[PDB]
Amino acid sequence: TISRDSCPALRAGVRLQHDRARDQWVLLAPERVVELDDIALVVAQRYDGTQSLAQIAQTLAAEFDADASEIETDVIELTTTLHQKRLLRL
Amino acid sequence: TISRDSCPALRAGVRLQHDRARDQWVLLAPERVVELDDIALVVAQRYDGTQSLAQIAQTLAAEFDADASEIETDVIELTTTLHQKRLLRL
Repeated sequence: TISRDSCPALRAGVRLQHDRARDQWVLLAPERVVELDDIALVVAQRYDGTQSLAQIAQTLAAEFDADASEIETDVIELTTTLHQKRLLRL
Repeated sequence: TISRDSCPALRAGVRLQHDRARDQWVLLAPERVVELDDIALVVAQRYDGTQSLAQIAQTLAAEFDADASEIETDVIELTTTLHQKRLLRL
């Protein structure tokens, strides 16, 4: 966590900018790349802000003749990672 | 938190891309803008991956003839927010 003992540095590509037109200063964060492999590729495509992870897992497990409990764990794990990376709307 | 009941959607600008050259699929996250105002502007400039938040607060409070306890709270609050946004290296 962040405490008084933290010694931060801005990450690479994160730069300070004076947005004169809007009379404000901002930090510009660079575009990011997140690798998706195998089933994660399908899950990312299946997100639609409606279906739940449970539904997504049930659908995929049935489509791939895979175990639903296992797929649900994988779907939740992936979503947690993508959520941590600020890539999702819940 | 993320559970089986979550119904995610990819955020705007987050798109799926087939990086054929690297034989992988990825999610491309768009550049982001984070507003910094008043003392937060100075704090962001003071980060150097060496000085601690305690040191940064002590320095700034002395420079601005402000109360150090108050400034330390503000510095920690800001850093926590920037850390949550994945903008810092600790």
